[PDB]
Amino acid sequence: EKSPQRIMHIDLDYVYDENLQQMDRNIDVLIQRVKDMQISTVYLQAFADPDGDGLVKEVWFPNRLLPMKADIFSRVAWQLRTRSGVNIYAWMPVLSWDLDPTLTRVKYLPTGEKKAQIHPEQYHRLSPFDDRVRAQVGMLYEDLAGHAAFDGILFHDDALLSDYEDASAPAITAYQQAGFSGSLSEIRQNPEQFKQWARFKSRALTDFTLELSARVKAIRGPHIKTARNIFALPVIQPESEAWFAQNYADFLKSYDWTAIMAMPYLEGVAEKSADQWLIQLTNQIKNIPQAKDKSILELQAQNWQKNGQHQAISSQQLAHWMSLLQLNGVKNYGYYPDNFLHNQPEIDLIRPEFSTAWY
Ligand SMILES: CC(=O)N[C@@H]1[C@@H](O)[C@H](O)[C@@H](CO)O[C@H]1O
Ligand SMILES: CC(=O)N[C@@H]1[C@@H](O)[C@H](O)[C@@H](CO)O[C@H]1O
Ligand SMILES: CC(=O)N[C@@H]1[C@@H](O)[C@H](O)[C@@H](CO)O[C@H]1O
Ligand SMILES: CC(=O)N[C@@H]1[C@@H](O)[C@H](O)[C@@H](CO)O[C@H]1O
Repeated sequence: EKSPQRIMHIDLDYVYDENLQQMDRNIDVLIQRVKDMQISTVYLQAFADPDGDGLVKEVWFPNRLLPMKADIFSRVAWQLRTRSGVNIYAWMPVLSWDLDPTLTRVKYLPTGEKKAQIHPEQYHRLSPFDDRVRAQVGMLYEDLAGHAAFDGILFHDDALLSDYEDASAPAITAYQQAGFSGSLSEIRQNPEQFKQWARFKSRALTDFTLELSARVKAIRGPHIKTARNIFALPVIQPESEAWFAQNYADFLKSYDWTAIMAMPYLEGVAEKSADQWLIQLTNQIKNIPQAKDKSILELQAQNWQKNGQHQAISSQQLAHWMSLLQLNGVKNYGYYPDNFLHNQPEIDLIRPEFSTAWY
């Protein structure tokens, strides 16, 4: 993969239309847009997400376990790879799949409550400590690998656990067999075990993704690249691994690419403070030898609302941030999401700061 990496992170929900002729024209416009952008890589959504409700119910490829909304991942992928000049990473949830109800869900232990529960503001994750979950998610990745050709896998940011998770019964068994003492409440407040417990969960998530990678590689071959989205806080505030179960050094060792969600508004940073936040992030990265060479900084192109009506970030603002990254010595970056239907971000404003081939 030739340097630098410039990544468009693309949902196919926009492309989908019940009218097949319209969907055809949509795909054509998308392929041309990516070609015109002249960048290196597309992270391409393989799952449907029409409602943004943190749970995958349908996918864009034929498979054994979930409804196929439309057979379009493979179709878009091969055209992007041959007409638009990009590598394609299949973007897949790690855990948040609407599978058999008897499969174990991740739960958290609420303060003051005895029974573990599912938090409504979190991804609706299956538990990585349930071996049948591992098998069935494995089957989904195998079905993707068998039907479509691509260059890499992007593991979704839903591979995370808080310091009150996973409280499910199979997770409890896993902790017990690993030597952890007492209840989840006791472990997480034990000075001598809570850091080890955090690391155990981080390793469990990573090991699960590496199992999935191995299964895809068994089908498509060894050259398949891996990437995983990491939240910004585990990078800039490493103690936060306690409530993310993500470790930046672990990512850098385990994956070809660590896709950092360099998204200040997502993190609640004020508009007037966002640039400084990004500078501090890049400083932290540059202080770890060679980290920047295996990291992609992923900027946000929408400002997401709990309300649900997301708001676009101006093309000028996105270009400004891209310029900021370059000026601070960061050459690998991209953005999420892209909206071909409205030329948002505006290709003519973004290319000068995004395409190495510009002017
Ligand atoms: C935070 C996040 O993932 N937001 C995405 C949004 O950018 C995208 O346009 C929409 C359509 O797929 O789905 C949402 O989930
Ligand atoms: C509110 C809802 O139905 N689902 C949300 C989803 O929108 C969000 O992307 C995810 C991660 O915060 O958490 C889920 O619980
Ligand atoms: C069958 C099932 O899992 N139902 C849960 C529900 O009990 C919970 O209140 C809600 C919180 O988001 O998430 C649902 O998935
Ligand atoms: C507020 C803060 O800075 N960090 C908290 C952490 O102390 C807490 O244990 C965790 C609970 O899931 O939520 C984080 O946001």
